[PDB]
Amino acid sequence: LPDSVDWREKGCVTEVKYQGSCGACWAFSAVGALEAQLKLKTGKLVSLSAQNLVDCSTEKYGNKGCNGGFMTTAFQYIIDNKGIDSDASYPYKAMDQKCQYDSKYRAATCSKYTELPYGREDVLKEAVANKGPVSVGVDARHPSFFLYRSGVYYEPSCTQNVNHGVLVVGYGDLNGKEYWLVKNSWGHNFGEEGYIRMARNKGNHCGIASFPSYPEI
Ligand SMILES: *C(=N)c1nc(-c2ccc(OCCCN3CCN(C)CC3)c(C(F)(F)F)c2)cc2c1ncn2C
Repeated sequence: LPDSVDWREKGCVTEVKYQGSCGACWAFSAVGALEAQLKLKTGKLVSLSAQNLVDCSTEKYGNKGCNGGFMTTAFQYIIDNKGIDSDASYPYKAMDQKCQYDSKYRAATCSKYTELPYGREDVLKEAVANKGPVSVGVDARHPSFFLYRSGVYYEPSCTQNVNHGVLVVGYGDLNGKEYWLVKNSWGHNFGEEGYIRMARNKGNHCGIASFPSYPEI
């Protein structure tokens, strides 16, 4: 395995999104992972519709729109639905709405997803290096996460109980402090211009390897 990876250098990561007051983190995390696989498959980097998940990957998928949901069940929706719309055709509104999916605006498909074994940061590393960005849950229920500005994040009261969906788009180290490079959906002013570097190989810190998954086109 490489010591460091950044999928942004590979042209596989779209712009940071702003979820606002709608708890659609899980939606953005899911489309983020599929965006990278879309680029790898087709040559096109295209922001996919988070809103489509919020409106359509709903009760049947155990999801609750702006009050939270699961990346894995979002992927199954895209599989079952035979498509997800582009973000251009179905833009983000930060609210729960009626499903407005239309196949005429399909930007991606999904054929399968893979759920990584619980707490294994080495298995996560291998997936990030070799497959693509990986959707992850983390514990973001601490003020230090909201206050994060720069560097490698480490919260000693962090648990392995995850409650916020994000996207691991790389890993590396800062002067020997190992990190996961995380794309969040709290807009381009959060942390390092949309990103947070989270402690890696620190005993599954904030549950970052608790529930990892990735899709395939
Ligand atoms: C995002 N803005 C947001 N996210 C959540 C939320 C709650 C719980 C979550 O994970 C549940 C544990 C993992 N499960 C995966 C599927 N398995 C079958 C069962 C276990 C997540 C997740 F998936 F990690 F991202 C997110 C709640 C939110 C929320 N905004 C507002 N609320 C209440």
